Amino acid sequence: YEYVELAKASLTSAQPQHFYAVVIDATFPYKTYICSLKIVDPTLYLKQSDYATLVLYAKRFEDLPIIHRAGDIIRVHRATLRLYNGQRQFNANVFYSSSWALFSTDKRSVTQEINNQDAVSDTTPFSFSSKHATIEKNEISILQNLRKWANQYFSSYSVISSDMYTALNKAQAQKGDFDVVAKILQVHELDEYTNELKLKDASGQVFYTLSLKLKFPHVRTGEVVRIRSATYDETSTQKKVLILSHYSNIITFIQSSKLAKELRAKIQD
DNA sequence: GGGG
Repeated sequence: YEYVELAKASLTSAQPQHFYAVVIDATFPYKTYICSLKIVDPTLYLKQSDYATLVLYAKRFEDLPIIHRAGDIIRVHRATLRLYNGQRQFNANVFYSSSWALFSTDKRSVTQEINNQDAVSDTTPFSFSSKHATIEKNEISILQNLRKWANQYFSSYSVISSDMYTALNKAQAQKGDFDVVAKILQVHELDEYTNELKLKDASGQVFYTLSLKLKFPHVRTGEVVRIRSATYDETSTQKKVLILSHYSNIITFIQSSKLAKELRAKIQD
């Protein structure tokens, strides 16, 4: 097809558009089915962060992307562009015509590095909504360019801007929902289905949250994650606990991430 | 319907 760059898409023509973009933030797929993402590309990011928004609709959880890592790439077809509150908000009905495909930016897909498998052909999506989606050559280039940029971006910028999350030392004064960015100091198996994450962000605070072993199998001790949509447990006593919801999400960062690398270094037990 |  014809893939438009995020800032070049039309807010004028009634026709669907297609594009490749980097995924920097995402909700888990949930039912109201939806998945909301924050995407960026070379023409749209934080420069002298800024980003476009992507909402995906479907009639079943199985037809939505599960983003476990910031930095991977996505490409959607039959997307409609709307302007929702200042940002560029792209919409895609997976149940109708639209489709999506995820491409790993690192050598391995999250799911993959967990299972020690090698990628098919790395022009091959590690997950797609299609009925068994493929790609034409005109693309290889685009996908290879976005990947290179992706690492140049994540490598020199924080990506997850200092104002996209809330320091933990300000968690208790929060009313409602907020995001976090911390280092997992420990993963503990409480039982058959869930773990207990011991978190510590740059503020130096220690928090805990319960994560379902399967919603987030990538969770690992010593790693940095971004937690989308937590809440402070007003009923907490000895421990300070954050509470995840169904749309909540635990996100890791591709290996080039400056933010992730720095926090692994700065934060410790 | 989208920070749900």
